[PDB]
Amino acid sequence: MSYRVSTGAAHAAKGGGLVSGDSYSMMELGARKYAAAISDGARAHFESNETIKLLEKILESGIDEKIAIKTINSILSLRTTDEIYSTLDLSIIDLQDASCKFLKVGSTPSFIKRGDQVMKVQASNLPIGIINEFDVEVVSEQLKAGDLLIMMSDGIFEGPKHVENHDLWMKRKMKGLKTNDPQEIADLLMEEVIRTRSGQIEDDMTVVVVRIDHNTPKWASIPVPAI
Amino acid sequence: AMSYRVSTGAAHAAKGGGLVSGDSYSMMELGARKYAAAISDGGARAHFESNETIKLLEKILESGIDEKIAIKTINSILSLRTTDEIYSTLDLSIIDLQDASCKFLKVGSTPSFIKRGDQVMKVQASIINEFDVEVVSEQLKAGDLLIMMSDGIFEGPKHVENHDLWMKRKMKGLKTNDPQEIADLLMEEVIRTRSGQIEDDMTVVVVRIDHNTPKW
Amino acid sequence: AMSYRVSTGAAHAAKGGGLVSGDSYSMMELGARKYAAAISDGGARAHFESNETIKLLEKILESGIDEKIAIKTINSILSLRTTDEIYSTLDLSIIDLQDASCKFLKVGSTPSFIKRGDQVMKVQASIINEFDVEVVSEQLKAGDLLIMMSDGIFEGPKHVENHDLWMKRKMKGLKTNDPQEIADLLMEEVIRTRSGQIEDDMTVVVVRIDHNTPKW
Amino acid sequence: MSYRVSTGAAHAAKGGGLVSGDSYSMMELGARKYAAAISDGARAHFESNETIKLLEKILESGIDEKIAIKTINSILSLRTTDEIYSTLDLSIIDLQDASCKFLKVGSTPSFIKRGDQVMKVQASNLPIGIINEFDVEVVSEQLKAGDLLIMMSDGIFEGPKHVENHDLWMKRKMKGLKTNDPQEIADLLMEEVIRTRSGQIEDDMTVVVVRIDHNTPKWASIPVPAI
Ligand SMILES: OC[C@H]1O[C@@H](O)[C@H](O)[C@H](O)[C@H]1O
Ligand SMILES: OC[C@H]1O[C@@H](O)[C@H](O)[C@H](O)[C@H]1O
Ligand SMILES: [Mn+2]
Ligand SMILES: [Mn+2]
Ligand SMILES: [Mn+2]
Ligand SMILES: [Mn+2]
Repeated sequence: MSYRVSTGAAHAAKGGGLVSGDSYSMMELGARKYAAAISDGARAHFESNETIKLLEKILESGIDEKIAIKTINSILSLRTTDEIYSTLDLSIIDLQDASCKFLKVGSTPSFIKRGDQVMKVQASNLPIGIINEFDVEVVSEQLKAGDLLIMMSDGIFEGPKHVENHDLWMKRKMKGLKTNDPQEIADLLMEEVIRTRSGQIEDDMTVVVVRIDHNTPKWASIPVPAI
Repeated sequence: AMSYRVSTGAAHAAKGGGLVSGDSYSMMELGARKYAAAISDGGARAHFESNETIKLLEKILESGIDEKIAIKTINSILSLRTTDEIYSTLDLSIIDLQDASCKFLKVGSTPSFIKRGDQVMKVQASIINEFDVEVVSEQLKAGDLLIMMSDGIFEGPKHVENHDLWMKRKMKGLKTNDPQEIADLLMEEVIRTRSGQIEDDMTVVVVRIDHNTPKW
Repeated sequence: AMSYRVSTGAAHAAKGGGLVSGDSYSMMELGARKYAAAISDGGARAHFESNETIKLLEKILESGIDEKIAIKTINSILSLRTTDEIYSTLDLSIIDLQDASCKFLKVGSTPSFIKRGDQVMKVQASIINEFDVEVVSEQLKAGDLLIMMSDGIFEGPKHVENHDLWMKRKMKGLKTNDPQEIADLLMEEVIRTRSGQIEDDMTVVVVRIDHNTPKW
Repeated sequence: MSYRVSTGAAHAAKGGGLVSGDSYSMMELGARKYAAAISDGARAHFESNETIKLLEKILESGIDEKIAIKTINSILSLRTTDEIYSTLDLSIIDLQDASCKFLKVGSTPSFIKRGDQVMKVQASNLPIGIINEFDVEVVSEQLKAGDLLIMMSDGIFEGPKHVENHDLWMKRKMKGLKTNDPQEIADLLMEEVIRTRSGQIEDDMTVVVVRIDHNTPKWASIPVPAI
């Protein structure tokens, strides 16, 4: 079955704010590895791929998204015959301002529950007029305190044995959620389709869910002395 | 100016159920800066990884050698660091999600703590050690609670002669299992001992282990 | 105190002769510091590689995109460097040993030169460019001679208004094909124009291409 | 057939010596890639593996070689099932003082021609009393101006169809060398065994050869002014 971990953290800068000589990070290799690090003294403890780093750079600098798609596609071609033959689904949240960046690569789409308005993650203009070898999508939303972001592989977005518009099927099981708990939602959705064929599943299944919070904890309020 | 925080969960099954899976998933978080999550239908190549240096330190960890040889060699690596490294202190916890073993690397760090039920043990082990490296492994159990910190937190409390003790007492006092709450409480406690004054940067990270096993 | 220098050669054939080979070999040299050579009977994993940063710059090179997009992005990468990088100038030449194509990355560097027979061409190409990045490719030919340098060499000559010209003239004058001799001669020339005075650190690197094809 | 490259370099430090803000390096992926870099401003342009880095650290710090062998062996086990299943033959020359370090891993031995004294690279005491899974050897010689160092894969150290002590066979073709040229020697040795079965070879063949030089070039003599 494999262990899950649940985690939390808290941080505060000397004098009551600005920047800190403390850094911290963590990462999970789904079902295999969890790591956490703390440091006191330029370096991040963890990073992406190598190809993901690259596609990230681009995702950043000015670049008109139509160009970037082209460009990502070109780097994607550099992959060792062959690893890019799969689907890459990547959301990257900036924790300062809640801005999200999506990077899809031949992948099922993903959804944001907000209140209950469940908009789907689609890029405003699907650019025509180029070669998109790897069926590469790229998107920005602006996330808000409370949003539930859900992500899955084909093995679950399609699972629904009664096929036919899985889009509006998902938003259905999504709008009908008592809970607000990432791990529950995940564990639910998993069930809410396995049922659809009893046990034994066709494909591989994974879903991840992420909730954005902006709570200010009591300790954040405690004032620090004047100069 | 509060940073956004993120809470996350995931679920996963193989074909038939299931030797392995060509599905794979990862997430990582740079504290207060960045969160990323990734799914791949292949999966092979891990989405995220330790930076360089670390990646070597991890190899030495996985390799069961004598503490003494580990420490020598870890010292070699960290000696060859750049002005900005520096190499500060490092506190690294790596947990095997299959058996819940855990390796611990501390490079001049403060200690950390595990809260098994009502006990609170502290993570330490037993010549030259240029950067003050300590390597430890432990077997964790469901419901265990791992607490790491900077010295800002662990050395924060005013007029206290035994930080180990102060910390164990506070942790025995927790009436909660939620690692985010625990992280906030401890932060609250330490601050209130100075009177809002934050002598140093303060970081606490809390990890709970779960072998919960769901309907499906 | 003279550094040791190394001269090297290698030969290689496959099974039957031969689609590919599970043999593999590599060498690398850190100038004046270190030489390493490696053989593997497998071979898969390359013994040596570009450091991080570079490895990305190389990906962007291999990827045929618009100079303008390359340059933007290369600038992004090198902007995120550490105090000590810094990121100085970089002059990178990567040659495909299969077709002899060559990519060239110059990050604020001085130019470099190819001597085809009696000609001496110079390696350059044609808004914002934060670190002054230039990307170029060229097809090389047997007997070509590639010359890279720091500014210490290329800007070394006293009271000279056209370093391009000075350099082409010296290179047309070489009565030798040996890249070590060429490297020493040019170094000699530049020094003698100051009178032993070395205003700056001086580096010259010379690469000759060979499609020689031996008895076997 | 693939191109070879031949290369040379020259360097000198400001003021007439000490250290320099210039660095340079190069590397060759045999038959596939050559790279050269120059910089002006901690970073080396090129590096080893990741596992090789590690085995290098050890090879350095004090460690009694018997321990190191053990230790290398342990890291070697960490390899992805499976890449270490092959043979690793690594010589690492320090250019300041000509000291060599060998690291063999289930690999044919290597030789140094010196004048004509052709000693073979063997470690003074083959340590017994442990598990050497990967048949791992480790050696230091002190190299001198003029030494020819030769390295090959099985495909050529064994090639000799008339088998039976290939050790003393190699030193035979080695002592009988008019030339002093790395690439000739290589290209010779290759031939000097292919002949032994006409064309078509059993295995894969590679040999590399390295000559150590300490020439002081004229320019090194030209004096720089007093202070
Ligand atoms: O319990 C939630 C946490 O899981 C961890 O594996 C992730 O890295 C993330 O930083 C958190 O969201
Ligand atoms: O021509 C000899 C040179 O070959 C290059 O591929 C190597 O990197 C080495 O630095 C030199 O020995
Ligand atoms: Mn699938
Ligand atoms: Mn501190
Ligand atoms: Mn200079
Ligand atoms: Mn072989």
